[PDB]
Amino acid sequence: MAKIKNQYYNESVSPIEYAQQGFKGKMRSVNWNVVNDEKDLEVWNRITQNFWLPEKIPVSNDLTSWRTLTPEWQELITRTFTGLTLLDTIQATVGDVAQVPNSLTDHEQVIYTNFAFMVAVHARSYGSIFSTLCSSEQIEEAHEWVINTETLQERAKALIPYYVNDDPLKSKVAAALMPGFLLYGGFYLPFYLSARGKLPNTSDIIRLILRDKVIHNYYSGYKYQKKVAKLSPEKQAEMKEFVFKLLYELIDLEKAYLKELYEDFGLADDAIRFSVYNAGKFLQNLGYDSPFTEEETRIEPEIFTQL
Amino acid sequence: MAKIKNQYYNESVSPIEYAQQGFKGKMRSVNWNVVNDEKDLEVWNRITQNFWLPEKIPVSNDLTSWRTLTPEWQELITRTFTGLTLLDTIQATVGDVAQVPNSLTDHEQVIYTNFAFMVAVHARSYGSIFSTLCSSEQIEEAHEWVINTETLQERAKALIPYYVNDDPLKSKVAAALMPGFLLYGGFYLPFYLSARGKLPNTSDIIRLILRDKVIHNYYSGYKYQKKVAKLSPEKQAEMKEFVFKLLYELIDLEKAYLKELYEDFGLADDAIRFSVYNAGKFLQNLGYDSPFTEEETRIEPEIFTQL
Repeated sequence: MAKIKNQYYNESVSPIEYAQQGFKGKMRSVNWNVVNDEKDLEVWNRITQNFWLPEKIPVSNDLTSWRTLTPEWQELITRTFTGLTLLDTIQATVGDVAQVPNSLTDHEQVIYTNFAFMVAVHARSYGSIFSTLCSSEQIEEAHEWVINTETLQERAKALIPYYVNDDPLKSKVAAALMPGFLLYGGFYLPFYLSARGKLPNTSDIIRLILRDKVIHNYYSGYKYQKKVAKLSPEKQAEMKEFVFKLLYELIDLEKAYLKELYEDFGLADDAIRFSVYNAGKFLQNLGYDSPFTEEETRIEPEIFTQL
Repeated sequence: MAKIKNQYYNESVSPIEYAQQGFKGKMRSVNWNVVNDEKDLEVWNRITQNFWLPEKIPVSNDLTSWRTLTPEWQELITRTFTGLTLLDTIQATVGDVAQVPNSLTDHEQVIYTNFAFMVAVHARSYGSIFSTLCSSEQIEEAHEWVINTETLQERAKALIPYYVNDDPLKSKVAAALMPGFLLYGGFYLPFYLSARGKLPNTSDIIRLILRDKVIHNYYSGYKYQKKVAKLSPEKQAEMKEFVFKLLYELIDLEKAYLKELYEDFGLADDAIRFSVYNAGKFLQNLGYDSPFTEEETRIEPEIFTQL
């Protein structure tokens, strides 16, 4: 009989929904005075207060440390970081922006535009490190190595087709696998170096990148769970099967890449365990149980501390 | 005979191009150490150093000023700003993100993710103003008015179909029309109030929004001109015809809306001239000549100063 508060919201659509429906409906503005899910406001406040730029970190203080490393190890660092910059590039320009039309709330739509911009800043910060420490030849040979190393490329090629959003839940899982899983095999190396007193200022940038990417992974898992809980029991079963199948395939690709990257340095076995440990955390973030054994996820305490 | 510097760039594609080509090619990371167009670096540096959040502005200092306004004028401000928040919402979630795959350079792809995030901040800042000054009833009735006012909706509905990117140059023009043209009929009102000593702290937020949106318009015009200059003379003619046809149609829609919004307050005639003045600047930003007369673009010096 009586009008409810904010009835206009039920008689309108967001602009992206207007487009998805084929251009029908009355469009509403975002309402930041009525937040439908308090978690959206909490995350908005945290990610915007955490804004940073790499020019504030004195990476040049690392030059003495960098010059004590052999050319082989300088090459390893440049290659590893350039491979991470590729993942950043995919997230910023494809994966995170593809989540905007997958949103449950108006406020979530713009939180993912923050995510995409901040992982662009992460890619910029790797550039800033190279500008300070590397020679032009080191930089160019790392970019050549990235495009020509098939084990590296295959990890990226496995995930990009899901961002076409044929299925919004599969897209969201494929997006979260970047900051929630593929990050960690590369971050093993700065954690290893930091524990041995090398490149302390570079490590500060690594920790700022980590602070952002952890929230990106958490928020995607939160929205995944809220949507999956509304599906039928058999659709929930199909989604759980897809997640495990995709993750197992990606672990195989990641193991092959980390072996190629690290084997000559003796770091491959430890980095793979570090990666699989974080695959277990990734599943828990989606509301699933981890199947991995204690032995295959063992981490050195000094790496756990750096984390 | 000899390899050129950065040959890898010519043998690879960005991730969005890999997707556009149907999943073929070797993917390259962004290279922030080799910037192909120096203008991209300049704009990246400016927009990131200009980061701001509305919580830093003491809008509560405007309460005394706000309480001297009649309820009719408080309603006008709330309606006008909520209509601007709708435009912000379209830019953040549809228009600016649609420019990422239209880019000429890798660096441009992530500059547009910054644009989308910052116009989300603009929408947030209008919310922040309402939280401080408005009653809950004022806020709700403005959202109801936005969805139910056809002259307001028609301006948005005219532009959204171009963001599907059937034509990247038409998409880019439709994107730039938001910060480059539709902004100004709404910004007439805070400029009018500020010139009369009302709401000085709100005006500071307006000027921060303006500082961002001006760069958004400029950068889109720069990339429009660089691409159009590579087309055949007859394709350049077709594009110029489209721009003028679309702008003239949008001016008609904007005039109808500003008359409905402002006529009872006596502000409509001045606001329309202010709008058409900026339509002339919009054409110049795309490399075209303005056809508008001095009489139809006349601005009060006090408004020109506020600008």
